[PDB]
Amino acid sequence: MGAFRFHQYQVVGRGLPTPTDEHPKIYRMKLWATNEVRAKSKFWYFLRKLKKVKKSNGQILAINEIFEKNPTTIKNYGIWLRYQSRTGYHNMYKEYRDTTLNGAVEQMYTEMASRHRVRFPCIQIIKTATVHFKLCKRDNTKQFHKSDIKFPLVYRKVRPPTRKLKT
RNA sequence: GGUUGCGGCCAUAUCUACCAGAAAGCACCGUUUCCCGUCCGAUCAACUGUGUUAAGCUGGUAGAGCCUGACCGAGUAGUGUAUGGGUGACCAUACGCGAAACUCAGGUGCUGCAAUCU
Repeated sequence: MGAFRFHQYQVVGRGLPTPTDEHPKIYRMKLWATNEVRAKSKFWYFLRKLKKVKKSNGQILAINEIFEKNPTTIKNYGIWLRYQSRTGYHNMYKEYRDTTLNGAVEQMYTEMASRHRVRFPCIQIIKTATVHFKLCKRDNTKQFHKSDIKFPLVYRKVRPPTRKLKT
């Protein structure tokens, strides 16, 4: 797409470390990011969150990025999310209608921001999980979109400029 | 298998069942007249052996104590560094760091010199 929204960067690496029969074992976090600036950062924050490491103990092997595999079209992304507001972070599973992973980020940001309290310092999320169109449960925007694929309903929905013409 | 002189590391050796340095490489007991302790040979200061392995040193064997690690607790509490949010107080954020228990493990010692042995 044009001027990102957060392509997920599949960052991989190691650790890589010391003269001991240990070594840390092989990891992944695929993190949504804008390129390498973000790439680094997330990895250190993941390494803080779950793992423990260090900066130095986490070694990055490689990077491979993100465009559109499947259709622009029409997941309605199930997102596992955390929002920081008037104390620390509270858990969320938000399943919202989207075009795509580029979009998902913006639509969630706008939702943390507006609705939930969000401001600067945050981060992000935990996972995004695709779903089948009929399955989608919570609920307002999407319920209409699910119905549209159905169709008929696309003949519905067809509404927005509608009051304007004359014909 | 090493007992023991002299040590060092000095909580991996504090404490409480019971097997072993030992027919001429101990401790004990016996002379405790005496140099010697006195208030009593007990303390001690001395001279020695019926023999006895019971204690003693130390070696054999078990738990609370404890160091050291692994395991979660899993980078958590806390923290210098740069800064966003909150009404306040207060919080977070990236940059570097990172204690408490838990359970499991190792060890009821180590190491060196000599009196150097059946």
